[PDB]
Amino acid sequence: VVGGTEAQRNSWPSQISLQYRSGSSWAHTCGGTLIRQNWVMTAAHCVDRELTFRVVVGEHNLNQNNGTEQYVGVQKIVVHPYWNTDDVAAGYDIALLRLAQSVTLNSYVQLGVLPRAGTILRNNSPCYITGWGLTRTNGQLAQTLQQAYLPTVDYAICSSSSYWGSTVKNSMVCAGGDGVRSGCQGDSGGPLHCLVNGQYAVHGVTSFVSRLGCNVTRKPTVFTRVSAYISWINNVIASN
Ligand SMILES: [Ca+2]
Repeated sequence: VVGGTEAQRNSWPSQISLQYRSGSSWAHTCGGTLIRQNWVMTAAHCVDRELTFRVVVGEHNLNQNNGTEQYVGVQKIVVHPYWNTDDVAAGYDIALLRLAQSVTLNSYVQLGVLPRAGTILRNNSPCYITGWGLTRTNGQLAQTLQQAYLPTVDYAICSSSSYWGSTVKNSMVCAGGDGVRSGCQGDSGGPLHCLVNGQYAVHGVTSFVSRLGCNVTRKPTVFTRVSAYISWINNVIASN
């Protein structure tokens, strides 16, 4: 997250760290949202590689013991059937991870609230992106969970020539684009928490940013619109 602030330890309990094994250690590569005690929602591009992944819930500082972490392996990876690794702009950047075991819920580990199917946020709706992603374009991962205030940019505006044009689809949510704050590598798969009727709900799954950089003016961070996949999500959980 570029231009963010350190999130309070108990602010976003549904946020998880998706890590892959590298040698005798683990490396954070993406974020995700715990949606069931044994299911995590993340971006499909986060699990394209043939890597061994693990999920960490109750995480805050990637480099120090917080005394709240739970580590669990990934049992099954269900990527959306229409996902195409070489066409992120086409959409369908979403995947569900069935965990090897069900995590314990507490102050630091909670299921993320998902919006009702079809829900679209009004322009400039209040949202926060969270994650351990790079703190600067081509920079390095944050040690502590970061959050950045990223108001939404409606589709009409986001799909205009000055912004993302045809690159953005109706199945996506745009947020930010102020040139200072944004998601960045390592935030992918993580949540976009938006305030609706007094309650924060995970409306987006971090998908992509401009190849020009992370925090680029009029190039808001783009997320898979969660409300467009409610049926898909339920279908997967019900049959897996
Ligand atoms: Ca830790």
